[PDB]
Amino acid sequence: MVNPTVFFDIAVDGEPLGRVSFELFADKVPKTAENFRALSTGEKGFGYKGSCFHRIIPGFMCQGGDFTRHNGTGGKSIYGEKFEDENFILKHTGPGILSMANAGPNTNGSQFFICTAKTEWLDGKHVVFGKVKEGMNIVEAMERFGSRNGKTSKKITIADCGQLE
Ligand SMILES: NC(=O)c1ccc(N)c(N)c1
Repeated sequence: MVNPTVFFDIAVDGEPLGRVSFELFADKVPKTAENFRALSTGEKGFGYKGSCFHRIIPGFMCQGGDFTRHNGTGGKSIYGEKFEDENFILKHTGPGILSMANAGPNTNGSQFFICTAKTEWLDGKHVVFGKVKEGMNIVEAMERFGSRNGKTSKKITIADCGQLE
């Protein structure tokens, strides 16, 4: 019934920062929401714990989820290396939207991004599947460690993650 909620405990060069929680829209995009949920608990034997936000651009997005190559070239889903664009019902409306990164049509894996601005040009190209629930302040603090080209000035990690309730 109820959309699941997941959390990320963020650290900055190993130092705890705070918690970000997300609502996952399992009601509209169940296959995409289930992938992010399972990667957040680690219940398939792999996932987001210990991974980093490798590309942060202030006024745009924070991108993470590459737990196999640590730099934007890797990751895998719970369904195999890649899976299809499930639907484009939800749009990139503003800060806090959670959406899938990709390298072309039907190439979703584990990488994702949190919007820090409206990114409407991505509508119909990236699958939106959730939003920040609590901790947008923590996202804003992360965002300050980014740069124009995306390289971070300190290492931004998911020290822990899982499901709430
Ligand atoms: N830019 C890339 O090479 C890339 C982005 C998203 C993905 N999910 C994968 N697998 C690769």
